[PDB]
Amino acid sequence: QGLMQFTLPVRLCKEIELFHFDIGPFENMWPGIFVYMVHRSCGTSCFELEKLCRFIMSVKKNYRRVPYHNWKHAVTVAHCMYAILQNNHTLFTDLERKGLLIACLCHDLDHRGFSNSYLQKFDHPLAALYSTSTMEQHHFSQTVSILQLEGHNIFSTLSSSEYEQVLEIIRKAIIATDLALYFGNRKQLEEMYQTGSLNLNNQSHRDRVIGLMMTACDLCSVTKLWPVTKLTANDIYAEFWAEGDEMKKLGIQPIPMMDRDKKDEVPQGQLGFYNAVAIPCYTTLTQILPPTEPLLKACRDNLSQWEKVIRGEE
Ligand SMILES: Cc1nc(Nc2ncc(-c3cccnc3)c3ccc(CO)nc23)cs1
Ligand SMILES: [Cl-]
Ligand SMILES: [Cl-]
Ligand SMILES: [Cl-]
Ligand SMILES: [K+]
Ligand SMILES: [Mg+2]
Ligand SMILES: [Zn+2]
Repeated sequence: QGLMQFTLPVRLCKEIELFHFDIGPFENMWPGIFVYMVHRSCGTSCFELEKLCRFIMSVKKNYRRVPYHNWKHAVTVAHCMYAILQNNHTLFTDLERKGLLIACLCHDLDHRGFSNSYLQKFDHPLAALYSTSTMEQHHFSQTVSILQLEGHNIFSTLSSSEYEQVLEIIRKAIIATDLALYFGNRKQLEEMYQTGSLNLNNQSHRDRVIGLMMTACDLCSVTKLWPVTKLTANDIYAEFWAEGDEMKKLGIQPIPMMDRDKKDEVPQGQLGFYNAVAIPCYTTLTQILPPTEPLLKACRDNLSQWEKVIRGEE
């Protein structure tokens, strides 16, 4: 009865396999795109189509109308994870394929457009509930809520212990998108790869590798073609500046990336970000998963485009 196979137009069918695919401006195509990626990376029998569709639409409803941390970010992040899985298909378990696409879709659920810092300084109730990874623990709690709605248990064919494992994959993957945790996790993986101690059969080493994959997916907008990366940078900065305004309303001077008066210093901020965060991220990931090379290559090309802006040629 699974004779209803999802298909895409010719251009999308070919380009969705490229790391630098952009999912386009047609919101009503994104659910079909996510199902197609699930059917091909996981299998057409991983999920009941009616529960997956109900789940997908409840998740979309619980993302907010914000410039960057929105439904389009959720699907873009999931597509990057699709491209890593299809190009390293021998390395992951059945449960990891199931959990990771869902983790990426759900990873910024109910994002208001504010950092963990603003929530601490504002004394938001979520900061009292979750002392560290504040928004990330909230995103995970929102995932569990949606899964627990009538007709939304997309994992209903799994045993109790398998359900419990995949929810633990999703919880750790979502927490790993807290960039404050990425610095420590990348350092550990760097030393582990360089001393030849890294071991993909060690569950605590899998946890770290999947963490880094989540960081790489979450930043994958710096790995698109220049026009996409430049336009998407306006979207995140719109959020940065709005948080900066809110820091000023609390009588607190915002850090520089969040001050809308420091607009002319965006090219230098981007330079700072690519060298301190992005390049190291895709470098370490290319070492562990060599087929993820095109992410690093496109990150280097965009770093070069920011250097051309700072010299006044772009
Ligand atoms: C010290 C500084 N840090 C930043 N932070 C960032 N700048 C830019 C991007 C970005 C987005 C889309 C397209 N191209 C670039 C970005 C994406 C994700 C995150 C994770 O929080 N941070 C980002 C700017 S100055
Ligand atoms: Cl809203
Ligand atoms: Cl709110
Ligand atoms: Cl159910
Ligand atoms: K983010
Ligand atoms: Mg986040
Ligand atoms: Zn994100």
